[PDB]
Amino acid sequence: RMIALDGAQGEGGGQILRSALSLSMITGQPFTITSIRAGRAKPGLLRQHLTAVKAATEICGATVEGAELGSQRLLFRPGTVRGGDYRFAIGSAGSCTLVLQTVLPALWFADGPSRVEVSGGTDNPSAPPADFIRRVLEPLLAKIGIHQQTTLLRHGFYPAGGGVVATEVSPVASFNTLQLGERGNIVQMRGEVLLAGVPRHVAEREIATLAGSFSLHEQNIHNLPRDQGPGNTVSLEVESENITERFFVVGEKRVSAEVVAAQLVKEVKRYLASTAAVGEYLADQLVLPMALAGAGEFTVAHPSSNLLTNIAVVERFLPVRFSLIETDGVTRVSIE
Ligand SMILES: Nc1ncnc2c1ncn2[C@@H]1O[C@H](COP(=O)(O)O)[C@@H](O)[C@H]1O
Repeated sequence: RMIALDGAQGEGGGQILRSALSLSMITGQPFTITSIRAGRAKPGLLRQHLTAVKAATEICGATVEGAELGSQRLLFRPGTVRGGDYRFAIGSAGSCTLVLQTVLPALWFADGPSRVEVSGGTDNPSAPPADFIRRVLEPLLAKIGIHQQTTLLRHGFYPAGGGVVATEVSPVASFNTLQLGERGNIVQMRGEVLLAGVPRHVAEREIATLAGSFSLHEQNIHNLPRDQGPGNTVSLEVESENITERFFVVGEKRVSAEVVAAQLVKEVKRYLASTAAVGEYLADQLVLPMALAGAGEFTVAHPSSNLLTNIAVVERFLPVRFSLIETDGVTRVSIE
């Protein structure tokens, strides 16, 4: 009944926490995580973690133990998942899209449609960008039979807060089996820069660097209100026959525009150097919805630590088994 999870190996406050919350809500199985971030200088639950826990609590009327800052043990007993309108505030301490990742899978199982609006940080280097959710994950979720639509309403560039991201979701009626493999041909490359409170030549230089390495069929520069920054991100959308993927980098303080763009070029080339449609990050975000569908597969060039973490937690809550068969430097991930 009570699922016991160990945070000692990493992600106790992160991916394990987020996936455990939603799976717990979905299945009705309570869980306890112990040793949350025990080996970190500031150990246990951090502010952003409690926000995620409190959000899940509100959605399903949960009882919780140990939901305090610095706690290395968390116990969560879910109640019934209610649809409806939710507003969460994670502030600069966290990522809007990570709260969304935490709560949305549960809402696929609510009794009615929901809307979730989260205030806090956007454009975080360690979270799915709102546009990634919208343009990469959501078209695939739709294929799986999950219908949700995310819109960023306001930026609050990391490490600030003040951004706003909202998702509309409806309960799943029926799941489908999504099967992905080879990427197929390029249809177009789309380069993008966002700026807030940063000189416009910075975007021009970033686009120029991208163009240096790729033929860009589309190019976009968006200058946002200064108060939403300072901030700068560069993205590249790879639209292929079989999938659309997206890669982004967050501009750093003392890093030249050219270097920032160079980091993104390297990332995209690494993706293109393999045959797989699904990229490194998307892989970890497909595991949960495919496990819930009971079936599905994709290939990925490099199974990440996060992908494996997610697989393990999912298998703890659901009687599914992932196969990961690697040949020729590409791993086929299949929900048995
Ligand atoms: N550049 C990115 N694009 C899309 N998703 C990302 C990116 N970086 C991180 N994520 C996702 O955000 C979550 C947390 O990432 P991490 O903390 O790096 O494990 C995971 O679901 C990642 O796949």
